[PDB]
Amino acid sequence: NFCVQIIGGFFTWTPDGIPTLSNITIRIPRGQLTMIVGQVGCGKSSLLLATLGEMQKVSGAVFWNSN
Ligand SMILES: Nc1ncnc2c1ncn2[C@@H]1O[C@H](COP(=O)(O)OP(=O)(O)OP(=O)(O)O)[C@@H](O)[C@H]1O
Repeated sequence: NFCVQIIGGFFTWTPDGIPTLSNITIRIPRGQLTMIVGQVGCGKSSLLLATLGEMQKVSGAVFWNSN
């Protein structure tokens, strides 16, 4: 199974409302070198923090797993 398994990905920073991100569905398996590119401020650092759990997720089905 993919280690980074995200279905909803409704990331947010404000504890009440204000979703910082939504509709994020990524399934990245282990040993998959995936470089991320994008525009300035287009949910890069926020996505990285949400991957480690540093960002509040409102509606997201995440099942973290390893080998
Ligand atoms: N912990 C946080 N709490 C609130 N807002 C945040 C937090 N972390 C990032 N943000 C903001 O949310 C947005 C997400 O942008 P993104 O994650 O792409 O930033 P970035 O990768 O640091 O951008 P840049 O290209 O400017 O370096 C930005 O406006 C950023 O300032």
